[PDB]
Amino acid sequence: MLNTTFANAKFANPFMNASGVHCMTIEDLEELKASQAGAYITKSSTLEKREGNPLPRYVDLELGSINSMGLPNLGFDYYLDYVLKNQKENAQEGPIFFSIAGMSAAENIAMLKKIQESDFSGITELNLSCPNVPGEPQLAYDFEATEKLLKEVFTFFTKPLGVKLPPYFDLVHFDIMAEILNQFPLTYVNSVNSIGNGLFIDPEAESVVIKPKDGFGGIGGAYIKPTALANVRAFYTRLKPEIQIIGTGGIETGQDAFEHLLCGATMLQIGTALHKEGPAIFDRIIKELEEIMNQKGYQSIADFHGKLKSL
Amino acid sequence: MLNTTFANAKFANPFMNASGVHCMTIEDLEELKASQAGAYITKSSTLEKREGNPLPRYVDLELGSINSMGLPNLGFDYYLDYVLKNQKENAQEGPIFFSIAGMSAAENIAMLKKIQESDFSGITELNLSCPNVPGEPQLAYDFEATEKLLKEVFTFFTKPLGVKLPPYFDLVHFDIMAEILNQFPLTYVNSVNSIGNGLFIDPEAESVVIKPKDGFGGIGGAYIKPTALANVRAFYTRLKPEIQIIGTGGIETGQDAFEHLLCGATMLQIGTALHKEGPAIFDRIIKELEEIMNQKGYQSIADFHGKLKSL
Ligand SMILES: Cc1cc2nc3c(=O)[nH]c(=O)nc-3n(C[C@H](O)[C@H](O)[C@H](O)COP(=O)(O)O)c2cc1C
Ligand SMILES: Cc1cc2nc3c(=O)[nH]c(=O)nc-3n(C[C@H](O)[C@H](O)[C@H](O)COP(=O)(O)O)c2cc1C
Ligand SMILES: O=C(O)c1cc(=O)[nH]c(=O)[nH]1
Ligand SMILES: O=C(O)c1cc(=O)[nH]c(=O)[nH]1
Ligand SMILES: [Mg+2]
Ligand SMILES: [Mg+2]
Repeated sequence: MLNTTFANAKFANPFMNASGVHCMTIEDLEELKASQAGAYITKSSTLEKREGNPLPRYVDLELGSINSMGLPNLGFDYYLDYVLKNQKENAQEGPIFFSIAGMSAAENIAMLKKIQESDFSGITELNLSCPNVPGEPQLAYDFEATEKLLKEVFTFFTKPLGVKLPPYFDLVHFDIMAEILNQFPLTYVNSVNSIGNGLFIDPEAESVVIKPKDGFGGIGGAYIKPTALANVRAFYTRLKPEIQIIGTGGIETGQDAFEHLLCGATMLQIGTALHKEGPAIFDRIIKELEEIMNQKGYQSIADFHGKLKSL
Repeated sequence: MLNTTFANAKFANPFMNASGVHCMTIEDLEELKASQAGAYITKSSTLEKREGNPLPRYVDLELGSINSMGLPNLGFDYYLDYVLKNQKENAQEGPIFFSIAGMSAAENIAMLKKIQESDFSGITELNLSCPNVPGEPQLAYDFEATEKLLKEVFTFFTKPLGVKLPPYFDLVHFDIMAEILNQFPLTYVNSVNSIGNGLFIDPEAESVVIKPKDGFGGIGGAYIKPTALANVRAFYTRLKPEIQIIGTGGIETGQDAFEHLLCGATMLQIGTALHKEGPAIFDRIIKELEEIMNQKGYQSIADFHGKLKSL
């Protein structure tokens, strides 16, 4: 029922982990491979290995989560070596996704070239929106810098590429970004990364709950579904059909997944909910979505994909 | 216990309605006056009377609300005539707040001049962030246009003035805006207006819940407290002490109020929660806040105002 075609590849279902969650080590990745997830993506990596920000840096919240991980990762070469060797065993339906989040344009270009030169036949995701690195704003909020980077990227990168975008809240920003993105042979757009620099407070102790950046961190979960759905839908009605979409944000139940698909998303990523529940979430949500489809008499995602009705 | 000094005026408590909620007519305003609210503000007005967007345009949600009112209001002259006549009876402790949201820079300048020329001795709030007007982006997201407007405003407006800002999600944006605002003799900054262009979906009917803008509307309530608290706090540590702050967003309990004050807010505005509960909310939340203060042994807001601790 959930069979999906994305980036010219076949997946058993649209579900994936969101980058940053349950994908730090080879062990995490193999666990995602063994789960019911239709596909998975690696932790955004940087050229060098990173310890990340001081703890506590992640906190579960009643309505979601707040975090300022600081991009902890085992380094580009670690992830590249992994996907390459994995690619050779052909032990899974659908390619693996490789996320990169360079500390600079030079680092991103350098990593993209290594991927281009390697035999990697999977999908690449360029993270233009990490909101938890001190003294480093979000690239995707600088429309000019974003376009400049993408133009250079496409003078050499020919492999499948998607971009992880932060949320937008003004319709003109969607128009500007869509116009920028439509000029490239992009494979997809992933909306959205966590809502940037939010704040949670323990009223009793009268203090923040995470140590870095004075408690400011990216917000995920139920808090952001309205924003995530809007971004997926807004880009769905503005991006040329060649550029598909991955919906990310506030997905916890089959109903949340249904809403994202209804907006126009093809693949779906789970962050906060996966972090709290573990890989078993995929089996649960898959069944929840199929039950919704069965009640409505739908046998394939194409029966409602992108069909959100206006009043 | 909640006595507050703001814009050189005395208020019995920091609570107010948020512009747009329970302040459309003279009758709504008198009801706010009769309530326990420490102060109140009028519905953002335009030079001409406006019917607003087609219904349904506002919907209560489990975690908040979504709306695209379209600035319905009875016109500038209506509100001005009201505050002027009320001013003469001196029937309340603390001045009234007058919100304006011109459809253009010219309309805003025109309204500010009328206020400047009139005998209005109250406080004025310039709304630079209405996210529900079709074909009209948010001014406060255009740093250049915002500064240009404010420079012209201050060549003639000498009365108390505050600005209603949309939420920011990047630390550099806070730096840019603070630098812009600090150059003016601004009375205050009100963070934040609703989270712009979010989307809510009825999964059963497979459609949006509000008619205008294909269902996209401003998000309010619990959904946005993390963002609202961050904006209040971020500006609190960047604005010169002459510019005070009004905290708005996700305030429903005395605890939410406590958090905003802890971040640096002096006055507090309630939107969504007031819309659902009615003016009686003020009596409730006031008692909830005093109970929190009593448990902690605080006798005045100054005992914890702005004292949010970092880890
Ligand atoms: C602990 C944690 C780490 C994350 N790290 C990354 C990351 O490395 N790269 C990335 O693109 N997004 C990262 N994100 C954001 C997610 O990919 C996702 O966009 C966000 O959490 C919104 O989805 P959710 O509502 O399901 O949590 C991270 C989120 C969390 C909670
Ligand atoms: C029905 C409705 C109408 C609103 N109209 C205005 C308005 O005219 N001017 C303004 O500055 N904000 C307006 N807002 C936004 C609020 O003032 C407030 O910033 C927002 O709702 C965030 O607060 P909350 O979480 O308490 O709802 C409106 C909000 C709602 C729900
Ligand atoms: O690793 C992180 O801190 C991080 C990166 C990113 O892109 N998003 C997020 O929420 N956290
Ligand atoms: O009247 C409206 O539509 C409106 C204005 C504004 O500034 N904010 C909001 O949420 N609605
Ligand atoms: Mg598997
Ligand atoms: Mg009263």
